[PDB]
Amino acid sequence: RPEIKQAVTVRPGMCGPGSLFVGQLGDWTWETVSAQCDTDVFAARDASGNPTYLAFYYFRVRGGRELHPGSLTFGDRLTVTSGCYDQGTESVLTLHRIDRAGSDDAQRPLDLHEFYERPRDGSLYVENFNRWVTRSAPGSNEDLVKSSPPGFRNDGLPQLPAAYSPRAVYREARTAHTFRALDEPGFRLLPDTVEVEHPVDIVRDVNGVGLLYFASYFSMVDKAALALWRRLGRSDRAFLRRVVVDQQMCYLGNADLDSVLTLGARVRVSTETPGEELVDVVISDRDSGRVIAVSTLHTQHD
Amino acid sequence: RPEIKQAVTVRPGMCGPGSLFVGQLGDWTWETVSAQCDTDVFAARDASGNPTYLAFYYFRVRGGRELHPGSLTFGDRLTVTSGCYDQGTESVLTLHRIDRAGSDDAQRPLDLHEFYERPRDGSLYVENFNRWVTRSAPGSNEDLVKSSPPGFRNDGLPQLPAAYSPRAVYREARTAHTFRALDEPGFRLLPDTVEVEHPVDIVRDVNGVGLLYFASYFSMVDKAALALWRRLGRSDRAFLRRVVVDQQMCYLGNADLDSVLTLGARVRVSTETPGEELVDVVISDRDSGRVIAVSTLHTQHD
Repeated sequence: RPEIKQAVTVRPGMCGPGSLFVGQLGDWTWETVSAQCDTDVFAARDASGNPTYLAFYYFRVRGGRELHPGSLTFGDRLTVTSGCYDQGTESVLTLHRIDRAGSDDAQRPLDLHEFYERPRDGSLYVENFNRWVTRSAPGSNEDLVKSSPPGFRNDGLPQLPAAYSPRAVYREARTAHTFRALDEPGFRLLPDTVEVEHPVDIVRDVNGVGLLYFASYFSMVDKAALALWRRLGRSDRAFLRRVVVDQQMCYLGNADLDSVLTLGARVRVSTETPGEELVDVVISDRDSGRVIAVSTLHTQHD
Repeated sequence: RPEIKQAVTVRPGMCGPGSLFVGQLGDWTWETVSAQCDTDVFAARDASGNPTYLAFYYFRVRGGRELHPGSLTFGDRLTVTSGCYDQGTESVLTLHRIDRAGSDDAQRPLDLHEFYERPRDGSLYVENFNRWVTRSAPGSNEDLVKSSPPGFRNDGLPQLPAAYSPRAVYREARTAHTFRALDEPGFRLLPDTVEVEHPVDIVRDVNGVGLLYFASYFSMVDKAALALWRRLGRSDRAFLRRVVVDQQMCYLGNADLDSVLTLGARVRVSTETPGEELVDVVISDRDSGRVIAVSTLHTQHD
């Protein structure tokens, strides 16, 4: 099928230091899958007739100094190019490239080579690997079950080569609690960590089907990042100037709406380019003994 | 100009117990104004060249037991009808009617008579009265200044009769700190109130131009409503079953991002239909001596 190109003028509901851009990306992923896989994702049902949610599982937003999510303001003209890749019947990979409108070569199609091996400073690259799930019991957000809706057309979707498997990426992150190997050269682990008790925010972070909202995981990760930033005695003003050039998230689990989660954060500082840091956040559900999320942010600051 | 009809399938980014639906409504308001007033609202500039924001000022969402914002789930098919009304060059009123797709008479055009005098149980009615503003100083969110972009075409927009003026509605609400007169019969003021210190949430509630995000005022109002609900010894589970059949909001001010706000809430219980309440929330900026928001929610609960 054709990739979907769209002209987008940045709206209030898709930018700022919160989770709105990630929220908008997610809506585009469900639109792109519905179009390319001949399925209404929004109203999807399993063969048995139960609601099946195309759940976010691995999420990457890669930018750079020249274009990062914090670059976007009201009225900016963007080019968005979207398309899906075959991951079988139970999962699907969606990519989005975001360029400034009118920018040289913004009409170019998706290029796996570009996304996984030659990402350009000035374009934003979004990877959404999603897994169809159902609840195992009504009103439980635990122990979700793999699924697929009838008529899900992954067939003919372009193929991903072995090298570019998001499954390798997330499997290492669940084991290491980072997406950037602790043995990666030119970085030094600061000793300062934080651990924040976070009750599920029922006012803010519940979605339309009673799960924790996928974009709320980015909010909870930045809550932990702020906690750690303040512990480094740095200013709220400076927090809002942070440049996030890369962010990876794995959604290991969801959680019941009466849960108390734990947000853990650590940081590694560059020993090679000043102000550049790696922040790792782990979200736990202590009462169930589950790690429900891992995130790593590649940041630049002052 | 033509009113804009659109078929909408409910997405994750526009429903749930949070502020997403209000966020989506606001984006539709800026799209509708851009279309009908021949102006790019998203990138708007005053004649001098400074950014001008079409700021939310009065916001009403009216539903009923048969269709309220909490009715909306992923994949619901809606009909949205949108259009603007002349309020001069510095302000504009936008209306949205939301019906279930296929519902009897969902093709009907906007009807001021219907919105202000004969609202139907089963349709949602949204009123957004917006005022063009600029900052008075860079990086200040206080003392915003009335404005208008060059080429703003309010001319020919359909007219609003004197009876249906939102200015009368908001002027009374800034004076009384409710949209439902304290002398309204069949209600009784409970004695239980709350007052919550709320630092501006820089992780969550900042928009793409560094103001407090308009939808975050609905989040802060429900934070106060939850505080009061818990004081009435009621359950978080019951909070998520609340039905909001009507909500009015006035944005009296914005606030600097280092502000500590105060959220005050009181409730009146019906003495005529059980479980029906009026909740009033006032948001203050004590340090500047300003009331920055008033909201009243007409609720039904168990």
